[PDB]
Amino acid sequence: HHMKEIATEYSFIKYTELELDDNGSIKQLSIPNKYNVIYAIAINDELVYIGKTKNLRKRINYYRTAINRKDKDSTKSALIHSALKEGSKVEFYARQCFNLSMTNELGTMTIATIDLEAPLFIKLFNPPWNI
Amino acid sequence: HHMKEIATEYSFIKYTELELDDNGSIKQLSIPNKYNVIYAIAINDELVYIGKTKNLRKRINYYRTAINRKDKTSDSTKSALIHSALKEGSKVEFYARQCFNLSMTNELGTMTIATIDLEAPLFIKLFNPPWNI
Amino acid sequence: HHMKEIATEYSFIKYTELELDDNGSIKQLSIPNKYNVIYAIAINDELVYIGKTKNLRKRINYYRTAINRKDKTSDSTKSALIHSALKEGSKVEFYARQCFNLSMTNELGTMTIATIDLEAPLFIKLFNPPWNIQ
Amino acid sequence: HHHMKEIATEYSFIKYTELELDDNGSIKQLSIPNKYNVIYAIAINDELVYIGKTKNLRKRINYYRTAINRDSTKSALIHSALKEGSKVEFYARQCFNLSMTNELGTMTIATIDLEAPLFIKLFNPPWNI
Repeated sequence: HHMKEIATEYSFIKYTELELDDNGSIKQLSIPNKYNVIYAIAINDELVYIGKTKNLRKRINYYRTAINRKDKDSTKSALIHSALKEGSKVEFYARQCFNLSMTNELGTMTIATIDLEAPLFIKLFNPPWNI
Repeated sequence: HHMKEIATEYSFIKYTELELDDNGSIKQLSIPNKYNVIYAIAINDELVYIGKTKNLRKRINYYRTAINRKDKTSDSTKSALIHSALKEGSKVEFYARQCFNLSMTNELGTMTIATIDLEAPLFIKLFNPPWNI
Repeated sequence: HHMKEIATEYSFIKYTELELDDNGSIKQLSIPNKYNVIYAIAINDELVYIGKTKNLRKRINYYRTAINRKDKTSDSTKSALIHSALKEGSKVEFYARQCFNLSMTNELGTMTIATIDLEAPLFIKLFNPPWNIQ
Repeated sequence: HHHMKEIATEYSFIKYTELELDDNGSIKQLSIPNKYNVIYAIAINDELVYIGKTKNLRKRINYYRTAINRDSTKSALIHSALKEGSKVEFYARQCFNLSMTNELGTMTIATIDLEAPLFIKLFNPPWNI
């Protein structure tokens, strides 16, 4: 699946493209954060993964460092690093989701719509990295 | 407009019966309060009015005291009809249906709705209660 | 956990009562139907069970039938508990709390939730009714 | 004057289409898939000029394309901008419908109805009088 066509149709915005610095480590982000999104990982404009997260910058930090964390499954982190070393384009796209809550005499029940959309998107696109 | 049937199928629960004290005013209640409810007023087991309120105890106290018209600009017509009913020996009951709150949060913040705002107009069109407009 | 207080706090409305006849049969139930609810079983006014159902008249009659037929293939612990309550001469009541549905639609289609699915777990954690196997 | 690109990323407005004139000076027809239940933004030379809401985007844009030919102020403003050689784009933020069904039947809330007023207040676009 070509990313740019999925982006237009399902309202994903390009959030960032990862780049290696002078010494081969992934440059950290210095752009505004996004919360409660479905994210798509694209390699060379091909959709490879559909994810969900409450904090996009935090998630991307995780992908940035996962394979280097001795204290800690970091396969996706490994693949992102490998792809960057070969010179492939790695991008994160984000689709904005929401929180819905109802408060009755039982208290508050909340639903993060990312929880609903992730499975539908994964079934819809069958991304390679989604197993 | 039979209250008993309506109560069952729409989960209205009888909240209180009103009555006059020796001075011709409505007795105070000693009942746990209820909040964010659709309320129904029934007279001799017949539905006469559908309302909504955030605070049922407060609303009922409003009907209790509105007759005295401390606030000349407040609507005292329903209070007047309630006192007339009691004066004529009729039974006056309040029923309450419990509603809730719905919220949604986006990048900006939180929009919240009390469902009484959604249900009230629908109940009024559905029942066409005598005291509603 | 007393059913009187629970019923008012959570708007449980009494739906029906079960009763044995002279030869020990659960009399028939003349009751309108009630769909999509949390139901409560009360024994001597005390909450013993929180259930959920798409169709309450059907669920109750299931209980009645299993007991009258002495059917033990049912996954029948509850039916067996109800019958011994009845036999011990206790009062057996069902209450219902009306629930509803929530739907959301976007380009992915329509997502929907029956609130009974949300409430049952919370009532069980709240009251720990005896008959609810956790 | 808010720059469309800033708004786009911050509030997830995606570029929907750029209007073009045909040789007869008429606005070309839309060729892209439709979108429903959106907040739309009108941008002229990358500047936000208007925030609106619609259940059917192609329908609304078609209205702007044909309105002056039949209050059609915005339509007229869009035509003059295009004739002046200015870039005119529509951006869209995807919204949704929520429904509740109980004993009363079905009550529905369209989020475009919630979000439109907030964006208009937030950005205070020139065309939003």
